[PDB]
Amino acid sequence: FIETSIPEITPFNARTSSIKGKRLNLLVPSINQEHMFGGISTALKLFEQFDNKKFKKRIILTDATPNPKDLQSFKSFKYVMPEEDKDFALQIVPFNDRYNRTIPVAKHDIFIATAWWTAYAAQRIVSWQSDTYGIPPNKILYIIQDFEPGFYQWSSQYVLAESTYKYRGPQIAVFNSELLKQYFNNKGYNFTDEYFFQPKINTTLKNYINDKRQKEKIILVYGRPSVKRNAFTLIVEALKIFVQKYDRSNEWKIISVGEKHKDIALGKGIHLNSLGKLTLEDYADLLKRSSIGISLMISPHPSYPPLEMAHFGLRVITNKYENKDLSNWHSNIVSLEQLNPENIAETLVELCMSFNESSNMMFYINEFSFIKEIEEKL
Amino acid sequence: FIETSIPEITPFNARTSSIKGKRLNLLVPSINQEHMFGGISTALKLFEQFDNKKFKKRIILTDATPNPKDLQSFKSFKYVMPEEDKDFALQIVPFNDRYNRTIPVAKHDIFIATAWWTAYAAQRIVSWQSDTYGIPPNKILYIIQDFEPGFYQWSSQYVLAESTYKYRGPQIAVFNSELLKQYFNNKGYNFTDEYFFQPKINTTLKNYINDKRQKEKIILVYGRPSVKRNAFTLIVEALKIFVQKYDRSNEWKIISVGEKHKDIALGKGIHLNSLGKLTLEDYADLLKRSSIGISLMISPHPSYPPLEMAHFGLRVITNKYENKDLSNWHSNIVSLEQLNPENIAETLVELCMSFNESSNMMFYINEFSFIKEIEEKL
Repeated sequence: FIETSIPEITPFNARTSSIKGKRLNLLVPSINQEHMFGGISTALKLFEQFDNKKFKKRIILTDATPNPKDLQSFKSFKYVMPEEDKDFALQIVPFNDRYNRTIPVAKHDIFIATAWWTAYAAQRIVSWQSDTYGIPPNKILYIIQDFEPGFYQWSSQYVLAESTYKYRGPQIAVFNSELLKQYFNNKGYNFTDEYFFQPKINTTLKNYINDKRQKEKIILVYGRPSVKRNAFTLIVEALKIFVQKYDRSNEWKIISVGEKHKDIALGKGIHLNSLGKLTLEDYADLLKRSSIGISLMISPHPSYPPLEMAHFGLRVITNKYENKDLSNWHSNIVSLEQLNPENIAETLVELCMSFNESSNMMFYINEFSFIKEIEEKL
Repeated sequence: FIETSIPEITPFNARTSSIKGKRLNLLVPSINQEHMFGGISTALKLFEQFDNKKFKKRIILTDATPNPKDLQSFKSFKYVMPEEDKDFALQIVPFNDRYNRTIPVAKHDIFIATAWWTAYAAQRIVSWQSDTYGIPPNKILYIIQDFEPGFYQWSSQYVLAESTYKYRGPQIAVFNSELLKQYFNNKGYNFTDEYFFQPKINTTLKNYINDKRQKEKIILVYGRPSVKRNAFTLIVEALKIFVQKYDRSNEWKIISVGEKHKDIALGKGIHLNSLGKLTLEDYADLLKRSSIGISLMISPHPSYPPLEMAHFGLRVITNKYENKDLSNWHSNIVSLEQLNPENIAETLVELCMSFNESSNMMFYINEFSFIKEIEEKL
């Protein structure tokens, strides 16, 4: 088996429908609690802001089908097969097994894309829709949450994901973060309209932000082996240099949050201890007592953990990436221009020795106001 | 299992040596014939240009060890273990199996890096050398043949590859192609000095360029399933649309050169037939007979096959990538801004219907002029 075809772009065939009103269609890979992380969770929150009184609503599942357990967090929605065509106000349709099957697409069906392959499909549905109903192309809403070609080496998927940004028909970009919008602007992408939303502190975490802290000798690592953008292996190699080169490294505890993984030997009997996904209560507790953080994001997006860590009194090691430099956002953030295990280890020694106030990101504490503005354009 | 280390950056330990003169040390992944294409082949050709009368020469194999047959094109070099320290004028040392072992590194050993991990090792050796011998850092010569972070998704390997360009010690960059140089300059990378060499037609192909041409209805495809940058699966998907959409597709032969693969069914009983690696002679004969070419390169680098095809009278489909647009170089080249299977297929239809002489890249048919200037500088 050599790579022949591209699974992300399996045709997404439609048939016509009699359904009359405006209907917003959110294309998401999955709604499984299993996959209820970052992007999908944000898209759903955003989709929830659209006025139900003004738009019917359908969620189309592109990659995975839910459990009965999964559907419990969508009780108000009707679960409906694609062979069916029913005028429900709220519905969910599984469509990850698409071969020789179609989904009903109405004249005024409007599409909201998330993952690049969902936008890839939406842009082909819109053309089919235009030809079929004899109408000008409807606007697509594209919730852009990272430069998704960066999830791939230069390859077919890289250029197909980038192709979604070069689409010339009507398309509203909504960016996760201003920095990401600006990265897109600098590369010269054009959209009919552009919007962004900024990172906002978790509401549970904010309630702990003013608690008295009793700082301990803890280095807190954002550890996600499965998300390569988080540079897990680079952090681990940096920790090994730190442990060997710093003679006081035995005084320190090194802890991982994010993704549960096996504890890793770092030298001198010291381990990176994985806690994984904590409740927000427990995470807040760990942040209050932690003194140094490491959180890398190979992307123009700031990522959330460095922002959380900085507001809880941690000196936080993170990375510059092109237009992104978080060192200007908050006095607790240390940004590395040259990212190798040696510089990370050196910086960690200086920070450990520092253990022995200024914020320019007031937006982060105290959101989708532009949704009404978008409602009127769709 | 999870990765805990980064294999590309395994320590590359040195020990001192008494050897006296200047010595040029080519760091290459391997010299095996199976890998004697692309970058490594070009690095050896450049290395060959340096004066044997002025420099001792050593080749250091960082990834793979030669078979007896592989050393037959290196009869003038002595093959020596890293445990030995001999003052030969010409030698090859294997150093891919590194653990608990050292390579001898003399005071005036100068390093020539190729793959990014070889530059990453060189930059550490140089610092070690500077401290051990009490000398200012020696210049590294860096043969940069592509933007190598682009061989990875955003990841640890991505940033480590990029860190080789951000190194602040003395470093001369030698770029494969002016386009690649411009790409680097546009991203703001700094080096002590910058040189580049331009694409030159293979001399054996050149011998067939003046021959009579009997053009057939053949579409020629550069098929490299293993080289993601060549977007094989994209081409296959565009070919399947072409076959289905173009009612005259049954008139055309579609042939693949580059890497051997199974013949792929495209529809209508038409196959993409794989010829794989051909002698230069057979390739020339095919080029003289083919009328349309497809060769993709997801990289600022031009790649060679588009240029080869365009000089043999083929109408060539290729891609733009940032500062690269090959349609300005030669009238036979069509460059696609929007790269999807549909646009490729549509272009192929236009070129087929075209079946029913202007070059701005003269350098190509008329290379290391800077070697002397570098020699004086090292």
